[PDB]
Amino acid sequence: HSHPALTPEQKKELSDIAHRIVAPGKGILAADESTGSIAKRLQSIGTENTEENRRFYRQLLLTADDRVNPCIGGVILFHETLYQKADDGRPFPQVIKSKGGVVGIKVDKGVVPLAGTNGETTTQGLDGLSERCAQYKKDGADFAKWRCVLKIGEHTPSALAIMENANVLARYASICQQNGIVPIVEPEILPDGDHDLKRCQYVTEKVLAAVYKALSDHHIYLEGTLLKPNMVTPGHACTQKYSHEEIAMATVTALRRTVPPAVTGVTFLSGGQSEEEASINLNAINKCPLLKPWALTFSYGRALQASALKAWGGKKENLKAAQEEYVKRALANSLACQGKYTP
Amino acid sequence: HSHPALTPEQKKELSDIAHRIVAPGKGILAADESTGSIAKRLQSIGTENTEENRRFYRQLLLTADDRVNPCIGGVILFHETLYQKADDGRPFPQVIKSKGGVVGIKVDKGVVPLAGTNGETTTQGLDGLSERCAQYKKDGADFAKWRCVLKIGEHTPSALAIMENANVLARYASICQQNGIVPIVEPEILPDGDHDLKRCQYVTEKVLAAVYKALSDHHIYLEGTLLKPNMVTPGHACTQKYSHEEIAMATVTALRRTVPPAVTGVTFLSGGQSEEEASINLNAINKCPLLKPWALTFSYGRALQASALKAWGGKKENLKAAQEEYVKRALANSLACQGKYTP
Amino acid sequence: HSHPALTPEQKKELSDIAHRIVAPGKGILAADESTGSIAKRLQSIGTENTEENRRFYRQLLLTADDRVNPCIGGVILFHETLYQKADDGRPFPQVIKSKGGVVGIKVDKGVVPLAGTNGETTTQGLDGLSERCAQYKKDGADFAKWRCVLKIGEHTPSALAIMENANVLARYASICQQNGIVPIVEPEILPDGDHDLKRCQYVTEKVLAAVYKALSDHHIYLEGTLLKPNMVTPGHACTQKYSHEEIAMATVTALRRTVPPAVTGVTFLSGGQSEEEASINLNAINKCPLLKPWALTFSYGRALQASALKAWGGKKENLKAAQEEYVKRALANSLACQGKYTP
Amino acid sequence: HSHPALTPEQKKELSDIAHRIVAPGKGILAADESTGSIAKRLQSIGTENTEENRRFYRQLLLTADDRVNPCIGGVILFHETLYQKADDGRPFPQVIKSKGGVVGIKVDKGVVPLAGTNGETTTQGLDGLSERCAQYKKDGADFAKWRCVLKIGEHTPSALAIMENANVLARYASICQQNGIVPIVEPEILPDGDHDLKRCQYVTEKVLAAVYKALSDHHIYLEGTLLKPNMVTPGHACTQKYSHEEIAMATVTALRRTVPPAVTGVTFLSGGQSEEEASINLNAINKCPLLKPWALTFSYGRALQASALKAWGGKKENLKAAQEEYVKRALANSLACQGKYTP
Repeated sequence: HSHPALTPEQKKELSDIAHRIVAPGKGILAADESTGSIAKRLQSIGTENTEENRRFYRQLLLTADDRVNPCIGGVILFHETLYQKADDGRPFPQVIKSKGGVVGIKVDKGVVPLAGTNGETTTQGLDGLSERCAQYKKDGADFAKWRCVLKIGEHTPSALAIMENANVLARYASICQQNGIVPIVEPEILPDGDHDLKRCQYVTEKVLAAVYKALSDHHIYLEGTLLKPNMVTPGHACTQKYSHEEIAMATVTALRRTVPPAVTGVTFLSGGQSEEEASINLNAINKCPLLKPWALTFSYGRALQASALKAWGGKKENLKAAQEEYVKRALANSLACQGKYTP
Repeated sequence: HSHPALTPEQKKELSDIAHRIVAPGKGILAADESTGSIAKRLQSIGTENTEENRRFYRQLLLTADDRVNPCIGGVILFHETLYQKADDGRPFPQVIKSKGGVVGIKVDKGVVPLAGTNGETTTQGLDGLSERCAQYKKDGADFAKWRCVLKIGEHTPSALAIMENANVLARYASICQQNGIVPIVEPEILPDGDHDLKRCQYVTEKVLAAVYKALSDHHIYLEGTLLKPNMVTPGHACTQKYSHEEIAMATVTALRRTVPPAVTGVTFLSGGQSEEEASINLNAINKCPLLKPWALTFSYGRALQASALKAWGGKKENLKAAQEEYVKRALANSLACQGKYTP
Repeated sequence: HSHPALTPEQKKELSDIAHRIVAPGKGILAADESTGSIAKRLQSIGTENTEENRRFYRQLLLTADDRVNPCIGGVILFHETLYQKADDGRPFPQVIKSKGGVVGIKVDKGVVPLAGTNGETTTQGLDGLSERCAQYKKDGADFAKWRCVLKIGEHTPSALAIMENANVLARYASICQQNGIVPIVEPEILPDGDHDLKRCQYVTEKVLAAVYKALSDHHIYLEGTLLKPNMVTPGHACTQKYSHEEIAMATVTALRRTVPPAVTGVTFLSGGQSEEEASINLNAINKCPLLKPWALTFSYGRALQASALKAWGGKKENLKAAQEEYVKRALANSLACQGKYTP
Repeated sequence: HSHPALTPEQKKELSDIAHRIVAPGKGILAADESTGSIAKRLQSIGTENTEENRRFYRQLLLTADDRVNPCIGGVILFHETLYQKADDGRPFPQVIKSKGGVVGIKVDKGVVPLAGTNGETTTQGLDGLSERCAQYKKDGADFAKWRCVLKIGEHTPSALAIMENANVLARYASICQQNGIVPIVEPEILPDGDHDLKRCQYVTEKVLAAVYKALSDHHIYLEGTLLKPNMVTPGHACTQKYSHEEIAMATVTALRRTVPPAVTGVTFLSGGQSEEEASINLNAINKCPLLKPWALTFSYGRALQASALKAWGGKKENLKAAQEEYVKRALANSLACQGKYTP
């Protein structure tokens, strides 16, 4: 029959955390880059990838001035970032909490190939995820991140890949909720290929419907979850041009057709678009005339950090400049989340 | 890839019809009853079941005065009711349109047993449903009704029954949308047994999630659809008492966890509760503090007609009295749909 | 829990009927053709489509001499053929029984389009199928036929089409078994397009796996069922040539990977191949070195009747010639079923 | 379309390994027990759990004399057992190969609870399973074992648990096949509770159908796989007694209804029955009159080692006695697999 996966106290805690993450005007700073993932970004400058360099970069992202507090409602950290400290000795999770943000952790262990599929992948990281999530909860992490990677090809995504990603996302959500951690479901669809806006919307609707069916099957408390979907955008190789209003219409339409309103908020990911373009698209999404029952916030990795990294240059002299650039971009993204971003 | 089941013109027509059906202050009069279904209702009086008696009863329901016009946005008719005329020779669909309502038709052909299940049933009526729906469209019917029956038992509803009902509802929706008719999805859950409010909510969430996954799988345009679910209520044999606020909270929570906001409106069914109780529960649902992205209207079969039938008594002398009783119940249910019903 | 869809007596009756249909050396004469389906076949000669002409053609198919008795274990009839009589007044089902065959009936009501799919169709005929199957059982029909049509395209068959066809086949099987009629599951895959043998085998495996999963979900007694799949063959537009041994290997491999051994027998359909080619492919399938736990018989519509129709010519003078031609083809197909067809 | 998960060479290698494991007269010695799993077994004697004690026990199991060679076709080892050596310095995998057996490894990382289920669990171990399987392949392990635990309760197994276990087993099979390792699928159903033989058969059929549907969905090469299902037996608390013939008939019927013949062999697990009872049930299964297209061998953990452990007593003096007892039990189980075990 009905066996409660979560007690009312657990549901209340998850709902409170989720609402804190996507409170109005607040979004998510995705600093969840591995040693090899941030290695490419640090190589764009020429600065070597070291523990100290990573620590100082994440301190720069997290120790920004006070005006970034009401704009960032959550920060996703890597495993090593959760255990680093700022210059004054304050741990990074404590730095995030002191600014009013919610500490997040990337719990997925990367994508692995799916046999019999056209390059499709599924995400691993479910081994010992209960103990890992409990430890993260004791270490200050109140929500988790799980990136399930999907792409659009001539025969992709297949039924197997969509069902696999939905199932793994549902299992990760179940484990995180059992451990008191709000799961952020990311059924990311890669904007690779020449697919247009209509096909991206169709694939996003199919993927989100399967994801939420899997969440229902796994008894996931949707009020204690957040969604991190790709913005419904044309492929990078698509020649046809779409305005920001069309992209916003397609994204909001795809969300309204599949995402139940119980989801606390939808935190969009950049997905390879420029900082200004991502902010403008988020603003258009929040300005869409369609009724939006969820908090349409931002969970941006590159759209919040690209110009901050460029300004920093790997040297301590541009610390303040990179702080200022990240702060201004976070303010822009918060305005987009509130729907009044006017560049 | 993405093959459009409906052209943008078809989608616009379906959305317009659906929004007309569940426009604010407007609900659905479920006047659909088979010859044997209305036979029991007319036997509660002692009046024989004839074609003329059925015609006069449906004329009494459909020829109400001007105060019903802003309260009834749709009328579900039986097959024979769609082809009857009023006293002045006006066809019943034309009578409905002249009052600003939307003509509906019951297209399902009843429930049939599912083998290997504990008395569970699936609904038939998909044979030639395209031709039937096209004929109904030419005959004035703009939306269709499909009652899928589910119950709650010690091992019921099973996976087979839920999946079957969701699949048949999705096929019905696909056919109706292809024929220009708005499909009203009714995954009705019988309030039979001693199950409590929590189990009813759990079963409703499972059923609605499966139903909407099936709708997504069948490429159903959810903006051109309406939902007719059971109110989340305790079983008739349940000893524990729940207030109207608790029932409303459970129903709205079950809807928000499964139903996507793209659905134009949720038109509740009476499901064996009294007229006053159904109106009060609808008012409480529309007064629920949770955000409700859909038009929570009424699609009541007996909750709009029980007192009208009792007042009519099968004789022409109480025509005005029964019409007035039905009108007052329609006004009460419209007030509940707008959330300001104060008995 | 476990609710028995069929009592042990019902299971025994279904198993007995199924084993009688696919007894060693015996196959199925698929004489089922609608008024318009056989109209094209009779137009290939120049003979008008009338009730008497159809009756005489089916009498010619059914009243063949004695040596066709151990070669035909079942005859699939149309609805009107089940109620016609031979020249001596014996009903066609009684003529079939007197020859040791098992009377079959086509219960599906044709295919209907699936919206949102690339020309994919699903089969209807579930409305009142219980009453129809019971009436067929009282009229002598011991098994039923249900043709679910699938094709192979660049994006076809889709998940929706495969799941729909499997679900409808499972429902038809459940109804037939409840009515004491052995259901012949036909998830036919059209040999249309340029797809090769490998892709046909892959699609056949996917379709059969989904079909048998649906049968399990619907509690279908597989011992009381027969399978009527397409021979795994390259598309008609495929330029690459495959030998009969390769086709047989692919077909047997596809059957062994998806069909459970509980299925009484696999009765192949012609699927648009010539009479001699169909017989040779069946012989190669039965000569495949792989272990085959089922009775690999034939259920041939045109592969048993093409030469009989050509010899008949629509005139009564070639009655004996068409009898002899159909008999020789049935003997060849029985030898192929036994694995000793040597042209 | 059809993307080959395995090349023909990979398929041939997997088929060869699987056929070697379940060659006629050969079964599987399930010697894989964790440090805590074998701790309980060694505590039944009174011998402390140490690395040396575990090594000597597994050497006693693996260094049996020549009469075990034609009876044991595979040995499943724990992670630490794969890297231990015999007294003469020969590694345990090399000892197994020198006896003609096939080296196996337990790759699952135990079961974890499923939220919202009545104590149901799913199995973990998919993290880095590709690298682990590749390393095992280089270390001599040619097949892998994955124990998915299911139980029978008043509402158990649920749809979520069955689907989860089938999905995880399919992913494990995909990874193992991609790494050249034959996956042994074990959807074990616990014989706990008062459920009878009929309900165990029903649950086994449902579980196996879902498992093989998941295997088809994950493009699993079934010829390169083996099945390790529970014997269909009444629950340990079941008061009704069933003969060995009834248990064998139920098990073979459940296998024939779900398992496709492409599976190389079905290697039964003891599942808490005594050594003699397990051997007799295996013999009855192989003597079942129903046609069995697979090699019905044994994969017994306790049914091959209980008396060996009892005779060993933890001291080196009874090395020969315990070896002889294990050898005689292996001969008995091989005779049962061949169908001529006569106690």
